[PDB]
Amino acid sequence: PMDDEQVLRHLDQLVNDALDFNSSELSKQRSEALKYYFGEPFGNERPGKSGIVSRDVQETVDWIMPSLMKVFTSGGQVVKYEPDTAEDVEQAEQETEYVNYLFMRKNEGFKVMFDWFQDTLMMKTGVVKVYVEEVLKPTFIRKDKKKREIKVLCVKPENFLVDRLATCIDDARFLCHREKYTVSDLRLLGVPEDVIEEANREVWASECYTLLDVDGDGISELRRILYVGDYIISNEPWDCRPFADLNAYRIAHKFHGMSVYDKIRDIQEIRSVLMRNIMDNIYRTNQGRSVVLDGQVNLEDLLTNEAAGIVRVKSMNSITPLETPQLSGEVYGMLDRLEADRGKRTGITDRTRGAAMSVNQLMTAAEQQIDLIARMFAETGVKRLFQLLHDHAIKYQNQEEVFQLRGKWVAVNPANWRERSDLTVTVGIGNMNKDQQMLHLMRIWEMAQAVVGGGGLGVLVSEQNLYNILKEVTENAGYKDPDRFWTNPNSPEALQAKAIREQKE
Amino acid sequence: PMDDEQVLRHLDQLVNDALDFNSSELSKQRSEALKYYFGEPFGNERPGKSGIVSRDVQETVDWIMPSLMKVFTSGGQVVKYEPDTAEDVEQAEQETEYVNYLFMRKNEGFKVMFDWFQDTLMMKTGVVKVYVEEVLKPTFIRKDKKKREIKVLCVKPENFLVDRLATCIDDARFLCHREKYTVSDLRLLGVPEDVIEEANREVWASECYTLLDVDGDGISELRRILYVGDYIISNEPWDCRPFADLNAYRIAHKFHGMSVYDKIRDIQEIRSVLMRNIMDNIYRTNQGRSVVLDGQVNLEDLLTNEAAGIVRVKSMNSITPLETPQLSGEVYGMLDRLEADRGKRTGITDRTRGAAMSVNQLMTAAEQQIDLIARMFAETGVKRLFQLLHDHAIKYQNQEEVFQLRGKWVAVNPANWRERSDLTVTVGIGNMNKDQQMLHLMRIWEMAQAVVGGGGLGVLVSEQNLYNILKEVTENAGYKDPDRFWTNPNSPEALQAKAIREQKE
Amino acid sequence: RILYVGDYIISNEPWDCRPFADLNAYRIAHKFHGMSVYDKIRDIQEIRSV
Repeated sequence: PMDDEQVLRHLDQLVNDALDFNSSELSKQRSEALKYYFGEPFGNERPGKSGIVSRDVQETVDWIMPSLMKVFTSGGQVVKYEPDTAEDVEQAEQETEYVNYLFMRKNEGFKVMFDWFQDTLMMKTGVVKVYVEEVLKPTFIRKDKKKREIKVLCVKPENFLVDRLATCIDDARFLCHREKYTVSDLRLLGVPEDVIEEANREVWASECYTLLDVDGDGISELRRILYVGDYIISNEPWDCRPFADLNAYRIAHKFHGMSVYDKIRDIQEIRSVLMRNIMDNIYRTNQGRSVVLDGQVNLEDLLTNEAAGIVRVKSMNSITPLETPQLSGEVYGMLDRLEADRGKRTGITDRTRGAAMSVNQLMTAAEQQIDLIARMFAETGVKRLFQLLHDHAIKYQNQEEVFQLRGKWVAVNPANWRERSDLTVTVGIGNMNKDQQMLHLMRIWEMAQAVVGGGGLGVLVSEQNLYNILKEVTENAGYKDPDRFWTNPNSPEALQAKAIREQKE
Repeated sequence: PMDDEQVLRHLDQLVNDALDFNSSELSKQRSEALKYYFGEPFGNERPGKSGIVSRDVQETVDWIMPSLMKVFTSGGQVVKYEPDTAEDVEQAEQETEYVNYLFMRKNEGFKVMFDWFQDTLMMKTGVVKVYVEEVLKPTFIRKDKKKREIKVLCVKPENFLVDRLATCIDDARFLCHREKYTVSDLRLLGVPEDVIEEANREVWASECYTLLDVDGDGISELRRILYVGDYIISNEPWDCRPFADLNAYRIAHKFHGMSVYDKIRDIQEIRSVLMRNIMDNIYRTNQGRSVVLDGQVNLEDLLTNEAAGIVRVKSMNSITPLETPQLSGEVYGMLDRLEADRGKRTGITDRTRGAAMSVNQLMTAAEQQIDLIARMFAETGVKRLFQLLHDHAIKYQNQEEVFQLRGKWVAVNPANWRERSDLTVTVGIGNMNKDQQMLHLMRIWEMAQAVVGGGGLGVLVSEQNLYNILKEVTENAGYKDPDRFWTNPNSPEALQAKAIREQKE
Repeated sequence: RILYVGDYIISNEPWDCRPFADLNAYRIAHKFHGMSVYDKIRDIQEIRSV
């Protein structure tokens, strides 16, 4: 109660605790992933011998990421709002296109999402922050003053001090995000002084989202605090925490989640160890295990590496040269076995893609788990879409949409639609375009001609509903509105293309 | 009888008994499950040697989850109510869609069921709790006051102290569920004080469903007790225990159930130990068992691993080096055999899926027992569906449905029908859409053309029942009502599309 | 923009937009200078040669 300063050192204690725990555990884990991912020696490679590390999770990322790009960077149909049937054309797809068109190609595009993937699959934690900014350059026609925008940036979750007792975004009582915010930002804020840490003061700042009882009252909302260096803070009640804290696998009841590397490492290190061991044994056989004595062969055969090739014992030629056993080629079948295991861990198709033409593309490449991970990423980003929708429905701007047409009012007073639907893009019904479109076209075309033989075109499903029937084809073909208009609903075109042109001629 | 404090001590004793027994046995079993799933070393791996642990249960879970998604996360046809033949359209499908649309798209999706799967198949027990809450933010148009919601949460059954002598939901005389419910919830209740256990008091609370004699009368119903810390409790005559307690295998007469881990223990352990033994023998062969003596070879050949390669005996080189036997590659064939068994343990098709096109999709993929487990999951969720329908038929809200059309009265006065039918989803009649729809279309198209040749349309099944005939196709296509409306029942549509348009022309 | 040649007459001028690209060839982790296509085929080349 009446907390204005105890919040400062309480937040400092929370920041220090998150520093300690998060740093130790998560930094050690993500740093292990970093060292064995890049393929540099792990430190157990002695000098004078080839410490070659065979990178195997690098191609694993090279495999997983493009499928993520296909499923996610594919049109604006990924997430829908699907509110009550009345208000759909009004704001549902309208606010959907607003938030996508503002997030895609207006909020850092998909690059932040790519780095988000990496953060949740490389260094075990994918989390970003969404915030606001102003606009400048007025007519001093060109009136650009105080326009508000809302955009997202990766937080570098190494600078995302937070308790491990959340397991979800709306569970952390203390969210500390660390940034530089140099003397330029100190001046823009207005603090004339600095901290211990020349414009290159490399000053360090932190932002804390946390709730307490600072008013001697009930449960308070989220509080945003700009605890920088125990200096002038920006304390403010907050409305929604802009973070997402991915874990990439929907692991059990814990905040920080394991990475994709954490399950392919076994394959990677086993591969590298076996290949290095086999070449080392090959080299051991190649050099020649010739036993040299003491007193005789004072040159140790010149280490069996020079261009002389003379043993030069002295007088005794007993010699007991042990023969180094060779290594069979069947251990190189373990290379293929490890490739298959690395597959069957994430990309179960050992090949690039392991009558009925394998409907749904071999049922999504044999119920591929990457589709599940895409499902979980999309459902997590549902919260991001809501967060952006809130930060814009509080106030963003009056800007016009590019939603296939002209006409869109201000999106600072939409209906949030209280939920985002993103089922039809993943392990759900998820009939991918290459499959949904083909199944639709084939079966619908064949029922269509069957009924036209049997029933007809106008009495049954007609050119206005055949409009939508062909439409599914059009939208799946990538061109949604303009290339295949075909609307013909009820118009001067429809009065001359469905009723007059047919009932009289 | 007339028990007010002896109930508290009796419940404390039952809490302690459940703690001891359930904690010890089931917690140890689920901890073993967690340890062997996570693939960390079992503890028998000595330092200096590769303790490789093969996570074999993980890809099995990855195999079973998508099938769970096909069976469950596919349409709302999973459970019907099966009332009298009259009150079907009235509430049966109506209340079915009400509970679904409240549970899907309004109750956290399937994530809680995902965790329920995991708990019952990996952590050895899947149980969840259904409860109620209120709604806020009125006009201060926007009138949101006292609206009641009912929703379910996973309990982490480690916090579900309960006797092992139930074997069913309606058999536990003592259901103790543990939670945190920190000081915020204490103040929300109104308790000014706390227990032994700073707003972070990390307090812990328990909830008890138990029946006893507290009124000096006949057999009383259940009672709910908010036994927290021997502090202010919340007792109430309770009516329905909102729990599910899945076991994932329908084990014999005992409460707690086995995990899938409990049956893949042998497969995973054998695979890991065999590959570890093979690789260890490989390393032993590589290093070389060279017999050295005392006094000579004081450098122990530099452990036969350095880059010098000079044995440096002294003067004697008798040497009796035994040769380590190699390991044949046929054990890698038994690795394929183990993969085949790991199939044949749960997913009896060792492959991804092991003339008449293999009718019913090779008879549900070689009569896969995963479909049986899905059946028993569905019958388990039958009770949960009834619990929800009760908690809403007592009081939920007046809100309408999204059941293909606008219009639904208050679901606080439905008819529960006392029964939830879910037969057609599994091994049962269960003609899956993938085969039901295809057999339907083939047989119907051929019989229908035969009838047209011989009998005709109006004589036999007509356009109004040809409507339903095409319907099975349409509902199998994912668009049930709207895309193929075709109802044409008796209307201006029937008057100009089935009655007058054909007889007079 | 500063034409610091040899600590001599510089062509100092405010600039509007920096004309550079600084690729890294692989979109490597959070660092300016990135690893090349060399760093992943050098191992294969070295093993082949040896």
